[PDB]
Amino acid sequence: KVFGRCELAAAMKRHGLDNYRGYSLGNWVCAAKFESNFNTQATNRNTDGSTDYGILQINSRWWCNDGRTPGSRNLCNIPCSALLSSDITASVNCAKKIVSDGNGMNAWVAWRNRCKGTDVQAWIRGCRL
Repeated sequence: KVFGRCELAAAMKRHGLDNYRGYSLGNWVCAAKFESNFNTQATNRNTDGSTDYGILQINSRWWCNDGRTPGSRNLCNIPCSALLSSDITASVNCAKKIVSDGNGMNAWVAWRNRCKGTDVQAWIRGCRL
């Protein structure tokens, strides 16, 4: 599924991401936009044998099990396939653990390169939240 911008904003706010750990909703929408362009089925294979899954491109080396990543850990206790669903619940819950893992949103490279320090409030424009 490909979310509309405000549609995703609403979904994320509904799952408690607005201001979570101090990160405004705009940050999450911006991260999602550049990580997967709002596509829940987005996948990116890495050169280390791991793969990034879903709307927030969660990595298989530590967060989910895709059964084909060496010395992988499954800290979010879920198959990576669950992160490709149209329902973002699984991705959001896992993301909440990731953002609290000692690096803030820096864990998402696209957020750091295209969102950090910008006027992220713009990503929420036109949304009736």
